[PDB]
Amino acid sequence: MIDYTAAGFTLLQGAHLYAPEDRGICDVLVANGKIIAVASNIPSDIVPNCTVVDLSGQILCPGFIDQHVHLIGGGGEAGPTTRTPEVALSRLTEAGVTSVVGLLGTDSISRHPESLLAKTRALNEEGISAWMLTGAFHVPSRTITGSVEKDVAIIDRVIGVKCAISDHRSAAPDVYHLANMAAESRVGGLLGGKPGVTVFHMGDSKKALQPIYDLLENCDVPISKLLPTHVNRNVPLFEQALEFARKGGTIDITSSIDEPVAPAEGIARAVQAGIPLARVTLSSDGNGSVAGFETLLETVQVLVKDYDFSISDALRPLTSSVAGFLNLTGKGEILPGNDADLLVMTPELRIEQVYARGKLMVKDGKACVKGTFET
Amino acid sequence: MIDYTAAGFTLLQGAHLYAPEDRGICDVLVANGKIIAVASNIPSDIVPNCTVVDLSGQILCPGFIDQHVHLIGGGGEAGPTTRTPEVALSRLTEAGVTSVVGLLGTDSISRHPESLLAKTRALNEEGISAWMLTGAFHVPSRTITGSVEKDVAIIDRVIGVKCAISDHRSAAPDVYHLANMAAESRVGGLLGGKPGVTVFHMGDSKKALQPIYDLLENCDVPISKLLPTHVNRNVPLFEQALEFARKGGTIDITSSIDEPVAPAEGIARAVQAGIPLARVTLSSDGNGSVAGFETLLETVQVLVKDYDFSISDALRPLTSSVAGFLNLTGKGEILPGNDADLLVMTPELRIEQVYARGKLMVKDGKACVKGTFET
Amino acid sequence: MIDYTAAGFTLLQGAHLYAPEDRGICDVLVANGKIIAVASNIPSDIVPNCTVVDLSGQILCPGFIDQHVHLIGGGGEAGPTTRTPEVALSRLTEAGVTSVVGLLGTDSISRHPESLLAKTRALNEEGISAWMLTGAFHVPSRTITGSVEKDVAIIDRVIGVKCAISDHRSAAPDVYHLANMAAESRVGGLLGGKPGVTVFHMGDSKKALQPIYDLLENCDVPISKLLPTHVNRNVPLFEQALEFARKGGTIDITSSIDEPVAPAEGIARAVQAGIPLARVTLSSDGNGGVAGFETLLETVQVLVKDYDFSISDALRPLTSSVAGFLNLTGKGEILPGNDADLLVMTPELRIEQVYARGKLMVKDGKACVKGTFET
Amino acid sequence: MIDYTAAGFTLLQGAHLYAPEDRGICDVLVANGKIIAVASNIPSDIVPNCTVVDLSGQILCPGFIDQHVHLIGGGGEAGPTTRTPEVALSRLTEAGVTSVVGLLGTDSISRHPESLLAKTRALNEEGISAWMLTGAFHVPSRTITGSVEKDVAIIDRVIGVKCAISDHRSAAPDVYHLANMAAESRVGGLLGGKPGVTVFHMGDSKKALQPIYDLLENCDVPISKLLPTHVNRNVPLFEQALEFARKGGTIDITSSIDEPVAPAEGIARAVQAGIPLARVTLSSDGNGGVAGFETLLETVQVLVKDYDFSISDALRPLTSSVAGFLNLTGKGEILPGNDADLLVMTPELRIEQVYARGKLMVKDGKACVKGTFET
Ligand SMILES: [Zn+2]
Ligand SMILES: [Zn+2]
Ligand SMILES: [Zn+2]
Ligand SMILES: [Zn+2]
Ligand SMILES: [Zn+2]
Ligand SMILES: [Zn+2]
Ligand SMILES: [Zn+2]
Ligand SMILES: [Zn+2]
Repeated sequence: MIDYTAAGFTLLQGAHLYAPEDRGICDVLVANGKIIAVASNIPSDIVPNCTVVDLSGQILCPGFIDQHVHLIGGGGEAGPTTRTPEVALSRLTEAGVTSVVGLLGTDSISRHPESLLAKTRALNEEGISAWMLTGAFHVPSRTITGSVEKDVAIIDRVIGVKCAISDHRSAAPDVYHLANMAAESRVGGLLGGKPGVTVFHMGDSKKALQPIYDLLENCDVPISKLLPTHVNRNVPLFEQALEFARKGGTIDITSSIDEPVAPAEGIARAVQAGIPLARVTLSSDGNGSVAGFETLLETVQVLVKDYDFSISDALRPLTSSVAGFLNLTGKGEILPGNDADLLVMTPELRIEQVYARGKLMVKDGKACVKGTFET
Repeated sequence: MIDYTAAGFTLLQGAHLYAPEDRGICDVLVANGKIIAVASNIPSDIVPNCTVVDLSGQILCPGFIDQHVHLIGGGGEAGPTTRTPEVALSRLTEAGVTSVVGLLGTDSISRHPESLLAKTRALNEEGISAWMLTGAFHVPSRTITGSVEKDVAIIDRVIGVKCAISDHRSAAPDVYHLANMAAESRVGGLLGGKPGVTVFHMGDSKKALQPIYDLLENCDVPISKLLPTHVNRNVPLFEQALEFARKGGTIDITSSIDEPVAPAEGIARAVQAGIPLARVTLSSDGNGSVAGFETLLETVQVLVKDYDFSISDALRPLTSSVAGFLNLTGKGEILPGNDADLLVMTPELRIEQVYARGKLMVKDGKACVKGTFET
Repeated sequence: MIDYTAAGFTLLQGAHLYAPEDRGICDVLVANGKIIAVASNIPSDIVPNCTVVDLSGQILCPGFIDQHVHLIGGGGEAGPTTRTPEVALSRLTEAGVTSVVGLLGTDSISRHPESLLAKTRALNEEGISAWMLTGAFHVPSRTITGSVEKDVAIIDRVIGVKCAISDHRSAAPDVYHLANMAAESRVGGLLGGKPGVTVFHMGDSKKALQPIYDLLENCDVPISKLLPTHVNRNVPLFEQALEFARKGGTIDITSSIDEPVAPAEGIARAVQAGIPLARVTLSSDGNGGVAGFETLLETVQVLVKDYDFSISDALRPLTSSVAGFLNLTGKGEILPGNDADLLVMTPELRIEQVYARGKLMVKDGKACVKGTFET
Repeated sequence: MIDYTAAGFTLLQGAHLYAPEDRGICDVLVANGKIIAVASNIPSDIVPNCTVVDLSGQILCPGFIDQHVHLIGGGGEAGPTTRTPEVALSRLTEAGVTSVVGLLGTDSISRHPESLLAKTRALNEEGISAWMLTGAFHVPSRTITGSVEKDVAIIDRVIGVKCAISDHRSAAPDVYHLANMAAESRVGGLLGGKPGVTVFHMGDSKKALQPIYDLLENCDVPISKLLPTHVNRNVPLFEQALEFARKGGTIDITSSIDEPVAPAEGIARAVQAGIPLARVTLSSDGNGGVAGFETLLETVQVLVKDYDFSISDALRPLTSSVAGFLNLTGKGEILPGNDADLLVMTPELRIEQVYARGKLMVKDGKACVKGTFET
């Protein structure tokens, strides 16, 4: 007997596959954490030492990508007792999240990019995929290397920068500071091979998107690198958000904000407004002040259920659109060559199994792989 | 005999209590520096080892809170010989001051936040309550830790920042510098549990409050965190001040400025203008260039005497309004659970006794507790 | 009815009291989180609105002081997945800990004193008493203000500095670097009113205590300011620690180290060697596998049960000796005027209730007060 | 037809395999750049879309690991015209190198770690495996983040630090400076999951290894973290290196130094001296006249051909010993789960093909994959 177990051959058979594109009943073959074949009727003996998983009657789709999570904890706005705890592995996986982007909020005094970076690396080791944004609400940005441009270019896991505008907790940044920061992230992304995006936490100020428009007139960063998040937090903002997307921008809807514009509602409206799903993303703001991750899946459910979306479409904002926006190669789509990050769900869209890089992380809706110190 | 002296039981009996609210003839019971009961006819034997103080015929009210004092000394505008000496404990207590906020002025070359911080701590130890503002006239601010946001968040006694505008002694700050500073103080306050205010020394420039209005358009700091002081220094300024308060702001009147708008006059006008007393505070600018603290009590006297104010109202600007403005928990009001900071006065409003945190500091109008090196 | 509930009057009746000193059956009267009277037969009606607790049959002693806890998490020695999580309130209280000293270890790259400071403050707000050490294994120290002297002098919660020597995880400090750091801690503590100690993490190097001796020859910091910890980790080091104690130093034994010198054994041997318990402390290294706090109570039990120590003596290293070494005023002993940090145990030394600053935190061995984010 | 080409299945058939361990005629099955099976007679049809390679008559061994290459160029010692050019991909692969460690030398003024880091990353993207050392001859080290500890801990590709001693091109470091740097590297590696080594360029000073011995007496960094290189440069130094190895250290012989101790001779003598091959490595100093990489293969050949070493043994210093010293997971040995970095040679030890991460890089002794700018 020759041992071929090192390959981790796994054949996922019989599910209705949503790539996110609907592919009907189709098989998925994996090896070494990667999707090596996607086709109907793959032979169960095509490769030696194969784990065969019968998924007939179930749905198979890409794992979710949540680009807005306070991995190391957040909060602190009402004093020290309000600092939230770091996020546990199992909380992400049970919610269907296989790829995450960590960031900081208001507090960048007791919270540091170096800590965020360590946590990011820990999660990668524990089995999922993670990246981070440098900076925090504060502008000028507090970085690891002392320069936004340098953090993005040199720190492997950093893909862009975070900031806050139009919010009572911002640093009152002027146009020049915002432009220069955005431009540094853009340039750093080019040199490091990162999307080099600038993510804007939006608050309730009546100035709404104004600062972004101002920025665009004061620099040459492409519109496609600027991401306003929390856009559903207030009406005028949301509306302004729709115009910004119409101009070529991408907008991030927050799943944890249920009023005045609910997440599913926002997504539907955007589509009805003529914005392609490719320019609409959804994120949780998980572990902030603790917001959980269940609203992600719930949004999907609502879209299909109450908004006439097909399952395919409903998945885009959490899969292909994000991956596309952040240029996350090998993520968000079920194609040969991509990472084996997959969800197994019931036809009613309840999570049964989660695989990350080909490893079974959750079974029967329960994490079977946990963080190092998870209790 | 069981010894219960550790509790410092003290029963203040028979005075006419102004909480500041008029409560008629009512008793106050104290233990461990705190007000534990407020009611008419408390039994003199309700607790063992009780010091009973008969205050019949007298008035009992909250200790004053002076939020503008140059604790370590100030001056220096006419050269080195004009640097004033540090403030002595007894000078505060004899004037009815039990809580103070220290700050710097023009000079932040020979004067340092670190020194101010030490003095602040010394006074706390000597028996009263004290806090400070970081910064000074100079903008950008000279701080302890190098960041306004960090000083406010991390240094326990620091509650906000000071600055100078519209004055021939300012640092010619631009809007951006002012906004960013204000925003840092605001954010630092949230993280440290401090009011996170910005205090503006106002000078005689015709620009008057303009810079503040400008700031508000350039940032999202709430109006309620911005405090213009010395507003009675000139007419147009005072008038502008009234409008600012009408918009939701709080204004600080300086007791030591007698012309062209006297302190009592300013307070009366503000009320007549429709501004609630809650948004009017009074401070001394004591020990600056040496201004004393007697004008505090005098203002109160004048308000009642010549302006038709009730005693209750007359006290607000030195007690409940300040405490409220700076979120000084346990101060400015006589309620169970609050600190036993109290004044004992004659019906004509002359100070007889002062208790700070339950300790008798002044008796028969004379300090009976003095600073460590007081002579 | 007059309300006197603000006082929080609590009478703990008829327990056998170990102060730690055996006081026999004795009562304890608490107000405002302070012990106000200790005596036999305190009249259940001596003060109004008094909560009376029948402790008959129980034991009463002071709350434990654990001076070596990784409050924000530690670890990291085997990569990022090894970073432990922050400490939760209930874990401390259930272990009988009412006062803690937080510190950093090996990792001072992903762990920062500012974070530690915030966590310290949260714990105080949550109900217990907490302080911290600046620095970490690294020498020269990583500090908050840029200076060890300045940190100790001006940051309220900071009481000294931490370092590592004779360990393969050290920074290879030379004597000057160590001496300067200890001297700074010392001076900063006089200025700030702190003990100004230097705590040395000891590793397994054969050099053992040598660097300490070297240090003493190169400076004038008193031996009573120098704390070697983890002394029970190896025999030869342990034996040198006894001589160190013999000369006037205090030694800290780690409860989480079982071999080669168990904690109880450690303490027993010190006593056999003629060392006064006043110079021996016991700490957990909690949250540093992943260290818990049960070993503290365990040690006390073992000493009484297998070693013939009296309860009083057994208690010293966790109470009076610690308070004594760190000059923690109001802690470690049950006396009028001290803080109401108490343990109620069964005659078999099992914890039933815990009071921290006069508040019931644990009842029937289970936390009834939890950290803000505890689930 | 189902497409399984994404797996990149490759079966290397019938070569005589040296793992380095002699495994006789044995097959190797590769998928996704990983070795998934090693066994005699693997069925040519065991997996679909399999490329089968007849290696009958050939030799198969692991790709070389060269841990001492001046990836961005070196030189500069005789003025600016002496700055050598950067290394080109094909030069490494044709020499049998599939994993490299880049470092700086004398010049750290016109040469920077940021440049080195970029080049390292380009090489990984181009097809091979590359890491680097921070620092350079200069002590204190010139680093990327300002700290040696921080560089090793947080920059993914950094595995330790370089320095120079006993050489007229040194910075005249004293022992403290060296000890601190080694300790930082050590600690940073635990945190970052890196070997955390210190590599010492040795020159011709009569002091030879002394500074290393001094160091060990002044710190607790393990001897297994200290790498003296260029040990064959002089006799007396060489002889001391043997004793060093004898004590548990590993020594690095330079392939480009022919006299007075030739590389093969060097390795032979170590063996004669009783040193296990595990503690002897061979590196090129390539790109540092201007050093090439042919000396690596040359050495192996000479050892077999003129010295009676077995092929397996001859291979160790370039493969398993290096991987072993640097903890390079997945490298240096042919085992299932390891990376598919392989050399196919003629029985006369002439390189025919090279696979790096399962990709054919060299065919018929000539590169078929070149650097982006190779012409
Ligand atoms: Zn946000
Ligand atoms: Zn957020
Ligand atoms: Zn002023
Ligand atoms: Zn002033
Ligand atoms: Zn330790
Ligand atoms: Zn520790
Ligand atoms: Zn060299
Ligand atoms: Zn070299």
